[PDB]
Amino acid sequence: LPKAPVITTPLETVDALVEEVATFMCAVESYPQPEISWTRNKILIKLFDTRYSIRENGQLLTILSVEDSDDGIYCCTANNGVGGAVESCGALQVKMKPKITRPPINVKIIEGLKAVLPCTTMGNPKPSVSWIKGDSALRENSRIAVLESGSLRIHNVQKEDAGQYRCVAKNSLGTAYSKLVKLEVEV
Amino acid sequence: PKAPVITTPLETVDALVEEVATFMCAVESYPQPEISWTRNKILIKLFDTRYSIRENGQLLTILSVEDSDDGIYCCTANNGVGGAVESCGALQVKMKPKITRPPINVKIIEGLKAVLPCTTMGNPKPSVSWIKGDSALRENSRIAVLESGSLRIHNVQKEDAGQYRCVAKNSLGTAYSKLVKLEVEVF
Repeated sequence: LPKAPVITTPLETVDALVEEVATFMCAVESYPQPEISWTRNKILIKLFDTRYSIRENGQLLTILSVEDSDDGIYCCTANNGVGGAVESCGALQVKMKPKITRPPINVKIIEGLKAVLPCTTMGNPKPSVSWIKGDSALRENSRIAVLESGSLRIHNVQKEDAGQYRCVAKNSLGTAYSKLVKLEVEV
Repeated sequence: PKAPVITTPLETVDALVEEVATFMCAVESYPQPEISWTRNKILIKLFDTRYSIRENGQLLTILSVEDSDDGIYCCTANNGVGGAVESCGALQVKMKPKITRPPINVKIIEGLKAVLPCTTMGNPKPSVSWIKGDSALRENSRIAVLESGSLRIHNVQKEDAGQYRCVAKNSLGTAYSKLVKLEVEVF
């Protein structure tokens, strides 16, 4: 007997860390066998894409190694030619410990110029960034600010700003530490 | 209040060694069911970090399939209403041919017996054949491909000399050994 598709397992919110496996389950009762298609943020997922393991006729979609760009709304749609099509939408929430994508480097700078030491980070939750000089918390002063980017800006660099610096980026899942870099002030 | 029904009978799941494999045991019930999993009628051991149970027990994922995972998997659903329900399927662990002991270079005295190894693993069991030069090796009075995969040459002749490789083949993939030199010495 011909039966219009029904999605018996609505899509859920899947929480996944970067580099983990994540699976959406879109089980379908219908006759005949449906064709199941998938979108991420309303863009079609190609089912021969090697980033996915697609199984049980498209009822199972598995991301083999989750990346931040996998975050979004996932929808499965079932069509078998009978009755009205059916869809279910859930979300993939990608979490990630902090990653320092642009760490600070060694800088030789003329005194009086502006030094900007990068500390670009990625993570979810959004990492908070702080700075170490030598082995202790940076005493932020008038010339020295930690920018929204995580960069350390030092206006009018002085000889006493010279030293060893590193940045620290943290969230609930972990902490990343940049290597020590040498700031040298040329006088 | 409703007794559990497994809406997705477990199937035969094929997976290569080192692939991810998932069993889907979708259950309709009220209250929410407890689902337990057994492999070969032994409760699934979660101290093995390779297992991942998701969506309230409805998904069992093996993160990296191994030969020992092969066998019969069952989910059972209990919610304290009516009878319990069970579904059993199988995991069949497959593997492309792997040449575990390939042929090596041999210098051998004419008239001696040469045995060039080609030990393989695979599921389906790989067929092994040999290449001398660019063309397929044809067996004869002196030359036989053994059941082990080895190339056995009785009464080695000067003409037998040359470059050999073995080829291991199943429906899933083909493995080629590196070409090796059979040098025949006449003293």
